[PDB]
Amino acid sequence: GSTLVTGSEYETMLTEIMSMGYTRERVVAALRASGNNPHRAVEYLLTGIPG
Repeated sequence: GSTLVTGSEYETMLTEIMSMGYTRERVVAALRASGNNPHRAVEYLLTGIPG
């Protein structure tokens, strides 16, 4: 069933997005802003957070 992401899955998501050329600090902030939705996190990194 649908469960919350695990810590290890979060870390792989974080490092995967970092491989696009973003610092760890920025990706962590984007993932927080997106609620661990990688699609929104990447959108925020590409074109900016809401506002």
